[PDB]
Amino acid sequence: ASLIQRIARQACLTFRPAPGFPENLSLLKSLLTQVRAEDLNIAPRKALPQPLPRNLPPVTYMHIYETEGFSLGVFLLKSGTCIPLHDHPGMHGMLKVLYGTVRISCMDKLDTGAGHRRPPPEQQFEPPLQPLEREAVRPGVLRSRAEYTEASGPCVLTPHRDNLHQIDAVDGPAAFLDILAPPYDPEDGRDCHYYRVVEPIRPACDLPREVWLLETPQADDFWCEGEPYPGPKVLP
Ligand SMILES: [Cl-]
Ligand SMILES: [Fe+2]
Ligand SMILES: [Mg+2]
Repeated sequence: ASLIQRIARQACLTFRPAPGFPENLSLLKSLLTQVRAEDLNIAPRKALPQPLPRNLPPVTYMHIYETEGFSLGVFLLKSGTCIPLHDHPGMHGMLKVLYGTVRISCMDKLDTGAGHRRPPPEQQFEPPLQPLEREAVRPGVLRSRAEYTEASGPCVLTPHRDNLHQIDAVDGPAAFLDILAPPYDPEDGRDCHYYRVVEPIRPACDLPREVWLLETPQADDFWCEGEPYPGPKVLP
């Protein structure tokens, strides 16, 4: 069986904390470490002649397989693009770079269910906050920023750690195979929401670093469309 098919089988077994989950997650990570662009029939892509249409998607998605337990697919970023900061509520995540370089910034929202965690009213922000914006801004933590190439191992996130991240293409196009479990499902309250860091105007700090996060629609210059998957087909 192809590698992508064995990834799907192991993912199905891994995602259905149950007994044996940590060992299964380890086996899945080992399989993803092995994945190469050619295993998916994808050739690495270089920058397009940048007289590019404004209707051209900055990012595209190849669907491979999705169940109630997990989703498996490939995101392909054009030059100079990014998948902006977003969350994966109650989800595990695991991705492997296929070509190019991406910068992955990892953050977490602090739990604010108990209330009263708005910024100090006297604190001011770069592009000042609208009243509705300030009412919604909540604290978070910037945990890491790192560059990943096809030689790097998988980048992994859990429901409770590194659950927010941004993925920027560095010095050219890039692509990664992504596994999410459970998949996004608005019907179950698992929305793919976007966030923007707001910078306070009060005259640096090492990571981990306190940040202020605001839920927002994705940036105007970002959207993702599907394109055909050319690799080995995955079956049940
Ligand atoms: Cl490009
Ligand atoms: Fe993500
Ligand atoms: Mg190679």
